[PDB]
Amino acid sequence: TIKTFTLPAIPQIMVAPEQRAEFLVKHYWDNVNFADTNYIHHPEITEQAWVDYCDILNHVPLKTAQEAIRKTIDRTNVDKKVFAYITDLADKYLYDPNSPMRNEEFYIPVLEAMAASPVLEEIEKVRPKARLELAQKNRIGTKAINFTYTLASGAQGSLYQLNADYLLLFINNPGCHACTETIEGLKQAPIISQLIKEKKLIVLSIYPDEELDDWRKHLNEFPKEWINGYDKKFTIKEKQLYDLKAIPTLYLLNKEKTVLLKDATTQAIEEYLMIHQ
Repeated sequence: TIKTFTLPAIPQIMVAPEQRAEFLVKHYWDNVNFADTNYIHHPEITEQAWVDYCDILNHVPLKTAQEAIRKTIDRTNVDKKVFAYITDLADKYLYDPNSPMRNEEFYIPVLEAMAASPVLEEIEKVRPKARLELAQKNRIGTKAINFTYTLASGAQGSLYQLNADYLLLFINNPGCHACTETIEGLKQAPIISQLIKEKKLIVLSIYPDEELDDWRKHLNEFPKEWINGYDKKFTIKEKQLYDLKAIPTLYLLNKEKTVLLKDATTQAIEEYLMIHQ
């Protein structure tokens, strides 16, 4: 009964779903030899094993998942080519904006393991250390980075000068079809319209790029009920105040501007507001 990849056997005495989910995460890679040739001769099997691992990490407390992810990457230090392959899979599924499995809280322990890796050369640590620094900015549970926005009239304001129980930050681009889809998704969510009316929610749309003319002609697409601004000196982009690898991107902030949801879907924001209000 010899196979390429084998899962550890969960004992029958472990009845509690919590314990079962925890056992599966902790022992997931126990029957794998990270010094082996399973990255060349069998990448279809190995990548599917990685995909299934990212899925089971959602069923345990975040700290348990982060500890397990770190231990798994540390184990791959036995072979530089395996470390490179597994950390590349972590980027592809947990970092890439096009991945539906993207999760910055699972990618941060991967970046921490890379910055502490004895198999990486100093030049190879430049990109994970830079991604780790940027992932700290507007991290969930931390205060959002303040910035100045400019309105169509030329009037200026700052993020922290806005007063509401909730702030929905929408980083956008003009002409962008995915941006139009997001505007429609926000307009079609009844809780958004209700909390804007109750003055409980402010929607701040921010254009961070330099095509200011294209923004002025597509400004009619944004509802008048939102605060629609641009970055006059392109400070967000120049100083990397916000991670702009995915545009559009949505943030939900609380009263004190603490990040509640980072790079969230319209459905995630809508459900969050429906539950909390």
